[PDB]
Amino acid sequence: STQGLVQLLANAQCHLRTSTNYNGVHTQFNSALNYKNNGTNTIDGSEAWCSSIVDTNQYIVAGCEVPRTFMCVALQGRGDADQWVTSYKIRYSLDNVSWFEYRNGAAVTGVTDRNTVVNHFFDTPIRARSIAIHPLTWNGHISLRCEFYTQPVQSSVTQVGADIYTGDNCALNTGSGKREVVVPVKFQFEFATLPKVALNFDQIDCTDATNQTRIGVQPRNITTKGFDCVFYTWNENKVYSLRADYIATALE
Amino acid sequence: MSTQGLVQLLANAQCHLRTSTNYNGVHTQFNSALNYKNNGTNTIDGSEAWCSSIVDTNQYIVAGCEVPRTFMCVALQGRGDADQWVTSYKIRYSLDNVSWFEYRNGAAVTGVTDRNTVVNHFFDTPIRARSIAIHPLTWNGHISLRCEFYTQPVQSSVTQVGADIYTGDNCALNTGSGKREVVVPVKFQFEFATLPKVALNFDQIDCTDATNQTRIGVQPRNITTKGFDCVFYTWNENKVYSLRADYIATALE
Amino acid sequence: AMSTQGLVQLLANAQCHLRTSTNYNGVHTQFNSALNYKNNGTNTIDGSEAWCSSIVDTNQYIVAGCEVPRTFMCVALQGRGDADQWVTSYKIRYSLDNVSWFEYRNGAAVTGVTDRNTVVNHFFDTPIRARSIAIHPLTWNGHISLRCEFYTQPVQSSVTQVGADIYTGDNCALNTGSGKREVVVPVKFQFEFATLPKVALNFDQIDCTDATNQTRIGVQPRNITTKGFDCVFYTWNENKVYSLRADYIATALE
Ligand SMILES: CC(=O)N[C@H]1[C@H](O[C@@H]2[C@@H](O)[C@H](O)O[C@H](CO)[C@@H]2O)O[C@H](CO)[C@H](O)[C@@H]1O
Ligand SMILES: CC(=O)N[C@H]1[C@H](O[C@@H]2[C@@H](O)[C@H](O)O[C@H](CO)[C@@H]2O)O[C@H](CO)[C@H](O)[C@@H]1O
Ligand SMILES: CC(=O)N[C@H]1[C@H](O[C@@H]2[C@@H](O)[C@H](O)O[C@H](CO)[C@@H]2O)O[C@H](CO)[C@H](O)[C@@H]1O
Ligand SMILES: [Ca+2]
Ligand SMILES: [Ca+2]
Ligand SMILES: [Ca+2]
Repeated sequence: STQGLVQLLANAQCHLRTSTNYNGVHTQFNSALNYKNNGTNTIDGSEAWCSSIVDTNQYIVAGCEVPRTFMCVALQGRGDADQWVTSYKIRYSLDNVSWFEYRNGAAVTGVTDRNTVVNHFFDTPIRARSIAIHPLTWNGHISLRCEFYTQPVQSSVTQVGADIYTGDNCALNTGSGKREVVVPVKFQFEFATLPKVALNFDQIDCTDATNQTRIGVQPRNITTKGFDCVFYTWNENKVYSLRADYIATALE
Repeated sequence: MSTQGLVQLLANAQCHLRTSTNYNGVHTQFNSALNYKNNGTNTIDGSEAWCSSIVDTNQYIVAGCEVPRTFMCVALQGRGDADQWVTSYKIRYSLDNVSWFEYRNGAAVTGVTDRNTVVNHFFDTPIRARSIAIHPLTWNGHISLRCEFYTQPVQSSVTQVGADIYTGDNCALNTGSGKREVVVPVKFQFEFATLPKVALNFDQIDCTDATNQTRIGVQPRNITTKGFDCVFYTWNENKVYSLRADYIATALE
Repeated sequence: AMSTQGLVQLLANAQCHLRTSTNYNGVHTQFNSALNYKNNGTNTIDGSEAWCSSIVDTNQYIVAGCEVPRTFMCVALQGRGDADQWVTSYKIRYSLDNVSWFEYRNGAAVTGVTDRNTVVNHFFDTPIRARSIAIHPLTWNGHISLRCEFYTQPVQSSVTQVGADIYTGDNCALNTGSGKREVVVPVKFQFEFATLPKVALNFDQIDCTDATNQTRIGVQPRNITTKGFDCVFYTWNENKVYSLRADYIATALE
């Protein structure tokens, strides 16, 4: 059901803040879906995050700095004792300034035992940075393991460079046939992966040839460090000058 | 009111928190958020503060963000359940996480004078940083605190560049009269999470004037999260042999 | 320090979330995992100078997760500061998309440490591009206890805004007169950038008259600030320009 989605807590993709922790071995360190610990030693605590205050004001918040599309939240009870959360509300924030509630704060169905996971796919996927589970009803104690499942994210880095220029009365302004003027370009910083480059006109100064305009600009020899900006014309056209801006973007 | 419109980093779980030392497993940074309160009827859940284990002028709590922020303010508060608080501190920060810097060249910032009354420090100039640290310099009783950092809201963009969308040589714009269009569907390499805006501009032009007039255009139509229709066009009596464009599509948040 | 100079120390800079398989107890957790972490040697209650697992088997791990992709150059391993416990070999696993995971060297063991405090660096055969990375201890002395660091290339963060269809209007002022002539259209970005952007501003629609067979048209930003810029459309000489349209791309760094 969750194929192709990111398991946020399993991949350590969020910070976890809780309202309260029962003690130092019942914390959010123990909150991942299917977390299991040493069943022969009591000292490592609970197979769950468990609160210290038992009321309807507790919560665990997962925060991402990069916005995510949340598809599903999975809840699970406590692995080593009969404590589990039977319903909960979801709150979330995209800008980390205003918070909203899923279903206007209505309860979502939780679990009924220690280990059987209950997935909730949100009615509409939720676009958010931070998301919180607020237990509303429970068996025994407020104790849970959980996961959030998000669409995979993509990360880009873009560099813009302005005003790459042929010069006045450039080599395109004499001769005939295919002709080019090459201007090397160095990016401000080196990209981590090979960028794609858009390179488009902002200033055109050219002569038609039997009423035809023929002008072009294209990158060549694109690397992580820069590229060659190739201005060109062809046929009998005489082009005094061309200027272009570029946009270079690398992914992941 | 003073921090209205700003992001409360710790409250929003926007940073990782590393400490120099923790008194024990119930005095950790899990207890550090401003106004954190716990079970006052049970001792086992520990302090209403992060408390260090070593008491000297070398302790700290570091908040780390991967996405750069403009830090407006840091708020300090004492320990909720005992008379322990930090009376002055210094601030260090890093933008690139290689070089670190000291706010006010390491000079002291005024802290708090009681358990619960928050003292906000707005930085003399806002600090652009990824990571930021509070280094207690003086204290009452023990090095124990709750805190918050307040940043401007961040925006996140994702950009895709696509090169060389082309009409073809001697395209349909090279015949006829009036408004004429050649449509080239474009599919982005990946689907955006939200609707992008698209810039789509010329990189090669091969066209004939009409009574000395040049008339050429290119424009996206039907932009979705998956792609768009690249519409090349001319109008009036102009004949256009070919046009080429590159696009830049960016989605926010 | 010299061998990793100029690289980002992830844990030291609090750049990652840390998830462990198990923690011995609440004072043996990943809070104690940073390279060279040292604690109160006079008081036992603050625990170990290491993350120490609760289960001692080949299924333990510590995961470092970053939301922004990094180029991982090196992993440093260190033993426990306060007891004779350390990890003698381990495997490295990682993921870029946080869906599919991969094993470094097809899961072969990487050499760990031989004592409490002497750090052993492993520079990856090829730098690893990833979001999340995990240390899986394979062999150990005494217990599974470690301090560690990951070193990455510095990251750059950009924010980009695209705005479409900035227009002179039909039959604009460039369509009369002689000499250098400009039509200025102020542009406000949808949001204010945190730092000064660079701006690409390029044509998407051209409606102009040649002059003695010459085309002379231009567009350029002026007075770029964090909030916006003036879009300056222009011609010169005897050219008459009915209209010009442009799209912009503005990007701010760090
Ligand atoms: C390669 C090239 O020049 N193609 C252009 C085409 O040019 C042709 C010449 O190749 C041909 O020899 O003579 C023609 C007139 O007799 C014309 O110059 O011109 C096309 C527009 O009609 C188009 O501009 C091609 O770029
Ligand atoms: C709709 C159109 O083609 N507008 C262009 C305008 O074209 C005009 C025609 O509308 C009119 O019928 O006849 C005129 C010549 O008498 C001319 O063709 O021309 C403008 C430039 O002068 C501009 O190019 C408009 O785009
Ligand atoms: C300043 C200018 O308009 N430069 C363009 C140049 O214009 C020259 C004039 O400088 C000169 O005074 O007169 C010439 C005609 O007799 C011509 O207009 O023309 C260049 C192309 O040949 C280019 O367009 C310059 O931008
Ligand atoms: Ca420009
Ligand atoms: Ca191109
Ligand atoms: Ca456009």
